[PDB]
Amino acid sequence: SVKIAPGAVVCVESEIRGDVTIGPRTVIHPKARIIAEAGPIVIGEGNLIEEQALIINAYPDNIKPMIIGTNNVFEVGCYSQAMKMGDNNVIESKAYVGRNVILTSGCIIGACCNLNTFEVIPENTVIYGADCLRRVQTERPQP
Amino acid sequence: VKIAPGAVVCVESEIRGDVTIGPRTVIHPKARIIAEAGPIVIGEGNLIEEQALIINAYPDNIPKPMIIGTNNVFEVGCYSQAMKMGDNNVIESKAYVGRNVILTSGCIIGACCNLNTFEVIPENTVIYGADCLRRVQTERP
Repeated sequence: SVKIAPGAVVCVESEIRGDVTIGPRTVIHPKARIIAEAGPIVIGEGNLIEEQALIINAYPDNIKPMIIGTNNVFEVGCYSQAMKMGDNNVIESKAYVGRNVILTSGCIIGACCNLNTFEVIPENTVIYGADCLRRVQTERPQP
Repeated sequence: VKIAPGAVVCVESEIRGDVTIGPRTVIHPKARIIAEAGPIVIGEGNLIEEQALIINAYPDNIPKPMIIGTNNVFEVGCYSQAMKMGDNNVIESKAYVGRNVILTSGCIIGACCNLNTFEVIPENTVIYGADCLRRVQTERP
């Protein structure tokens, strides 16, 4: 069953299936898909999931919960299987974040980037290029 | 203050003056939207987070409207005077964006940055760096 915090804004035209928990201040646009397939999904306070974004707790390519922190922006048509994500991240339009990727905090995944890697992204990283071959440090604080 | 059907304006928010709010836009508690020197027009699907400040102010010099597009994000505590913004821009927590800064689409202003220049930021630009002087384009317009 789907559990939304009072004061979260989830549009009727979004697709939300499985054991999903939505923190307060979170907003989910129409046509966003959130699917707790292989395990629960937990979304924290103050995230934005935009149109056609796809978030899925999927079975891997081999034989539990997906945890998302606070203040992350999932831009239109992006696709995430990352099982853990911290705070203050932005995933840009049509970027893909793979199941073996762990996002920390303050990161930016560039538009159209296909990040299907096995790694923990250091804090404050920007990864961009369709290829995902470029990385810089934001050097910004967090608060 | 004109609010479109399907927009969500939280009760503890502050909206003053000639402000138009498009459908699906969400305005959180303690956000401030002030149309002081001119109107503010805000499009669809924007998100204005707690304690964000958006103001159409008189310039620091001696009524033109502020125009904001679709799916832009004003994170907690940020402060914007930009008079024109397109689509899919993210202004990160506690950043400042100036009156003569024009954002196109797909931009990200790094947390706590102070961006008070005279220019049109190219699409898909990330403002970052220790002094917020570094820029990169994640993708071409």
